[PDB]
Amino acid sequence: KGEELFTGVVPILVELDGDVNGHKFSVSGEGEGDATYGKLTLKFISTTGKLPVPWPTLVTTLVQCFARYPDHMKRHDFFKSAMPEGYVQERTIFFKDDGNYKTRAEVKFEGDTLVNRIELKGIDFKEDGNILGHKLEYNGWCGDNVYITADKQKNGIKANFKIRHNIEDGGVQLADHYQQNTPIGDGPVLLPDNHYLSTCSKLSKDPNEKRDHMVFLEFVTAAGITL
Repeated sequence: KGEELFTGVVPILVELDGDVNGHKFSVSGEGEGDATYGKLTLKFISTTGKLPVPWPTLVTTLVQCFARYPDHMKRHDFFKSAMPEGYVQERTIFFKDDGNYKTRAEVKFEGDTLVNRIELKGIDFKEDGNILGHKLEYNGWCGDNVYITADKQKNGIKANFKIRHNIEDGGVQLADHYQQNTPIGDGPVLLPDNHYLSTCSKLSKDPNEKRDHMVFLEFVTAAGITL
């Protein structure tokens, strides 16, 4: 049972190779996840200089297998059921009146470490916009809930949710997320009934870190199934 792999605290490593408007960047992340509490503590750094995009826009791209599914919902945890072989998480993130991210990630166990290896490609972004212009507040947020649906054709799931990035001088930058997860292995996975993940994140800085970075705390919990 892939859920048995998450009983305690599990170390995490994240790798992101990015390309926004032809400008490349790389982020390395590490930390740990505690699925019993749906808690994630992660630190991310840029290894290629100041990022061309704001950190909050990469939060969702940079491990839903660490969501806490209550006992009455554990039948619907596709993410852990696909472990240790893992799953492929793909997204298209449409930033309103701006460009879009297209991400492909592999979330799997490499030893005793849960690894998230990401390729990201962004196009059609505006220099005088909120993303390339770095006009987004540096702060976490809650929601919108990650609404998950079963995709029996792909033996996986799909998810849809909107992100509302606070704009520094008032306003919000909408980011429409469309998601699809498919297992890497051939083992039987859990296809869930409709439900959602509730997410609240906290972004902060390390006073001793000199590279462009993001200290990240997150709680993710599953809900939406009655009784």
